[PDB]
Amino acid sequence: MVLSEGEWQLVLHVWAKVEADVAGHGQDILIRLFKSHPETLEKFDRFKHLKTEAEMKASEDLKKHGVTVLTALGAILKKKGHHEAELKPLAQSHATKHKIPIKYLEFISEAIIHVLHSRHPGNFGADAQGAMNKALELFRKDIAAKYKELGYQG
Ligand code: HEM
Repeated sequence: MVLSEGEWQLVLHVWAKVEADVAGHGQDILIRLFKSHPETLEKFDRFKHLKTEAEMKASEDLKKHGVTVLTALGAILKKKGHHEAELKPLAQSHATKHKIPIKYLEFISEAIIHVLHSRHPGNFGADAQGAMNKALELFRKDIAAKYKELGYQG
C-alpha cells in the first residue's frame, strides 16, 4: 500500500502529541492490550505474573518497556513508508525469539487506536484515524511479508 503525504501528515501530527508523554502513552497502550486480550500477556515472561491493572500500573518495568515499544514504532512511522531497515531486526526477534503471531500485532494496533482516540479527540477525528489505521496496516503487512521470508509467517 501507499499513504499519501496528507495521510502521513495526519499520522505525524497526532504522533507529535503522543511524544509529549511517551511513557504515559506506552503504559496506557500495553495495559489496554493486556486487559482486552489477556492471552497476549502470556507472551511476556517478564510480566506474566501481573494480576491486576493496578499492579500493571505500578510496574516500573512495564513502563520502561512501553517506552521502548513506542520509540521503535515512532521511528518506523517517521520514515513514512521507507522503513525496510528498521523492520528487519524487529521482524526477526518477534518471529524467531518471541513468537508473536500477526494476530497479536492486530490487537496492539487496536489498543493504539483506542488510546489515541481517548486522549487526543481533537486531533484524532475520523480522517486522522483512517490515516493511522492505514499506517499500522502498512506496518503489519510489511512485517507479515518479512515473517514469511524468515520462515514463520503467521
Ligand atoms: C507496534 C508493535 C510492536 C513493536 C514496535 C514492538 C517492539 C519491541 C521492541 C523494540 C522490543 C525490544 C527489542 C526486541 O526484542 O526486538 C520488543 C520486545 C518484545 N516484544 Fe514487541 N513490539 C511490538 C509488538 C509486540 C506484541 C504485539 C507482542 C506480544 C503480544 C510483543 C512481545 C514482545 C516480547 C515478548 C518482547 C520481549 C520483552 C522483554 O524484554 O522480555 N511485541 N518489542
